[PDB]
Order: sequence, then C-alpha cells, then structure tokens
Amino acid sequence: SGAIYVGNYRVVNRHLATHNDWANLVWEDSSRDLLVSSTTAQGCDTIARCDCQTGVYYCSSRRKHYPVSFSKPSLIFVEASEYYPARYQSHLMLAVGHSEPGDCGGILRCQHGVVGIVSTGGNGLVGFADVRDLLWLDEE
Ligand SMILES: Cn1nc(CN2C[C@@H](C(N)=O)CCC2=O)c2ccccc21
Ligand SMILES: [Zn+2]
Repeated sequence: SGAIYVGNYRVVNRHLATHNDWANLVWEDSSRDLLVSSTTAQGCDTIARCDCQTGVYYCSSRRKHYPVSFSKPSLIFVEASEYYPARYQSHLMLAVGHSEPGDCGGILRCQHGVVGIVSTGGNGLVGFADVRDLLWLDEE
C-alpha cells in the first residue's frame, strides 16, 4: 500500500483505489496501473521533473529503503496476477531489488522529489510506475 499527495491530488496504484477515489476521479490509466483522485486537504509531496535513473525506494516487505538504479519509463510485458491478465504495462521502470505484491504503493524518490510508486516485481526485480510526465499534477 501507499500513495503520493501533491496539491489537491492523491496518486495511488489503480488496482488499490477506494470508492472515494473513483467517486472523486481526476484521471486513470489501466495500462499504467495509475489512478489520481481529488482531495480536500493540500498535500506536501513534490513530483520530480527530471530524467534521474538513480534514487531510493521504500520496500514494506523488508521495512527498508534501498538505493537503486532504474531503467527509463518503457512498455514492459507484465505476467498475469490477481488484478490484471498478462498484458503490456506502459511508463514502467525496472530495478534490481526485492519486492512482493503488497509492496505496491512504496515511493521511489530522487534528489528532485517523487519519481513513481512500486507497481510490479518478481525474481529479484522491482518495477515502478512513473509519474514525472504528469505535468498537470503541478498546477490547477
Ligand atoms: C510488486 N509486485 N507486483 C506483483 C504482481 N502484481 C502486478 C501488478 C501490475 N501492475 O500489473 C498488479 C498487482 C500485482 O500483484 C508481484 C509479484 C511478485 C513480486 C512482486 C510483485
Ligand atoms: Zn531527479
């Protein structure tokens, strides 16, 4: 579990979104595993606007933050799971690191702010859904 809170927006994994998020939906994309809803209170996270490929992510299944190198956002085949059939997921970045399904939502951050959230993984890899291209999260 986990979410990003920026301005009047809440960013979560689409597969973990609540009734309130769908009722207050701003934007969602199944192919990205992302959902953005509106909030009443202002959030304090800053979204990174950069091309960093190194950062730190939180891994709940180890209660640890790991420094990682990660690939650029791309279209990657993701195996079937409880929440999606086997499909290509877009804007996904991979790293060598530990992850389990319940680690989704863990933040990946660089020196500029939040880069994305854990979304995929398996066999010593961890995948993060990028949020750096969603420029509108910084305004309105
Ligand atoms: C973080 N993560 N995730 C999954 C599977 N998965 C993919 C997710 C997706 N984005 O398509 C949907 C939820 C889910 O359970 C997984 C398996 C094994 C290890 C680490 C893992
Ligand atoms: Zn950065």
